[PDB]
Amino acid sequence: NIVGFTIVNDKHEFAQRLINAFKAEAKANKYEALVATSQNSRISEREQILEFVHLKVDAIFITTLDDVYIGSAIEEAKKAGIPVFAIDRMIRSDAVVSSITSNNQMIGEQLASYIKNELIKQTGRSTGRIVEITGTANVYTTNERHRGFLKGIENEPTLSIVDSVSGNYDPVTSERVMRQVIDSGIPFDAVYCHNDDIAMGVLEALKKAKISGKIVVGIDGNRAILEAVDMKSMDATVVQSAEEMMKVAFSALKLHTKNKKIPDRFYTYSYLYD
Amino acid sequence: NIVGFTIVNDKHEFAQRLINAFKAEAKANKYEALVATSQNSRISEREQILEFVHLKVDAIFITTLDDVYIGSAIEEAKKAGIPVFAIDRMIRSDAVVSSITSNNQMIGEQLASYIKNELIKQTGRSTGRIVEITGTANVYTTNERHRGFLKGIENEPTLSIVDSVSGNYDPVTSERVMRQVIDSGIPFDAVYCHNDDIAMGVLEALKKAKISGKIVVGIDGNRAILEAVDMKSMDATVVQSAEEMMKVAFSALKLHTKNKKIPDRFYTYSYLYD
Repeated sequence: NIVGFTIVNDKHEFAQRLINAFKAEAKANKYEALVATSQNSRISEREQILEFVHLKVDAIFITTLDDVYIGSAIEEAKKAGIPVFAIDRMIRSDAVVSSITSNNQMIGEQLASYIKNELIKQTGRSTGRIVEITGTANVYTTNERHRGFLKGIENEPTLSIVDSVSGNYDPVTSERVMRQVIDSGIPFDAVYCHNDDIAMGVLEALKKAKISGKIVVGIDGNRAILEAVDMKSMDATVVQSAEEMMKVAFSALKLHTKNKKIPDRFYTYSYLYD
Repeated sequence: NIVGFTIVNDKHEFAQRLINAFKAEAKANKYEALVATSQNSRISEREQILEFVHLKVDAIFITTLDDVYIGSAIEEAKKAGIPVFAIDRMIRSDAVVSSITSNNQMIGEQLASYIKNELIKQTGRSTGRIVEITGTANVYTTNERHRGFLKGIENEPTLSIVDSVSGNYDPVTSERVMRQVIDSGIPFDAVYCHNDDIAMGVLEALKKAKISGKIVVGIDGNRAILEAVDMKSMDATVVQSAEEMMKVAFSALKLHTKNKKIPDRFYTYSYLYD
């Protein structure tokens, strides 16, 4: 009757979209939704998982801050026969039944091809100098988005990453670090942001430093970024589907209540908005 | 001041979209546009390429039926100093400047992930038997879409292609072939169609056979199929962008004239339409 969901925080707009999607789908599946936010505190996330176990919920959904830190807590859920599903950010552990996320490697690849085409279309040149502002390290979504992009440019001699630094999916951190890249004097033609919060910071850094004409891309599909692209302050953003993640997640849960084989992971579709 | 475009036929809706995109972009680039159709005739395709060369066109765009057959003709264009670009269907020839197409393997992987998810959401089962109806033999697009799909199910032991036959990207051929599959009595849960025209024939075959509940997907994003999926007569299709292929193609032409380095290939974006 009850499914618990703990997520890194209420800040990220995509996190809010995951929360709302969770509430809607739980209801649609006749489960009471219990939502908990860790507000960027691993201790709080660990305790929230342990509380869900103490409450003997039917299942635990998690969008983790650090999958390693909650390892023992998740194993505690497994011990109690409580299925745990990782949402948005994969968690590798036998205590996790399945991970439901976007195909982040594919996203990285699509953005690489996108930047390549936009460079030719917009600059009339083949050479491409890219700056990568990555997400929080040690988070699979970050590793996957980085790998996918590298994969998209590995066989492209005219394309390379000239600087890579972490923006930690945070607008303020991203602005400050993009600022450093700018002060670095390093010449670049494009900026690959690992998510829209990072993008908001990058645009601020570019706007304050009076730097335009750069191809800038993000991920998530958050309102402010969709409008940034609509106003052409930005080129494009890949829209993820919080709704689809929760629908697929609840379908996996159903399979589990039926004792059926469940894929280790599911990928939800995305759509490049330009 | 003319760019020539030769394409297999005028029947496919995607071909029409390619023709319309070519004319629009040719005009946007202040070029006169000549369009020729070979009606699935390799012989007329060759002569059409040779005719463009004779006319001293500034560039030739090709959507071939057999990239090997027109091998000598393309080299002729090169000898005459006429750059050739492959659109939609890749051509493997050092006589070709570049191939602009969708990332067909990615499309195949995208469809594999969709079917896996949809089978579970709709059937409540993880096991899925898939019938694959392919496009014209040994053509880059067909093999790429097949290979991509296989990659997408390689780690799913419960998912398998129970039958794979060709539909020649033709609605009638596809309906007949699908009807043959139905009469063979082979059990199946979904049908992977290499394009929307095949999907049309498949839907017709299932309709007349009074078979419902099968997950059917296509590729192209043609109006008829978009409408079919809206009405839930079909499940989904991956939309390609003929416009984007031409835009990139003309941009490539520009860099080529400035004697710049040009990638052997460009991939245009494609997304899943649900």
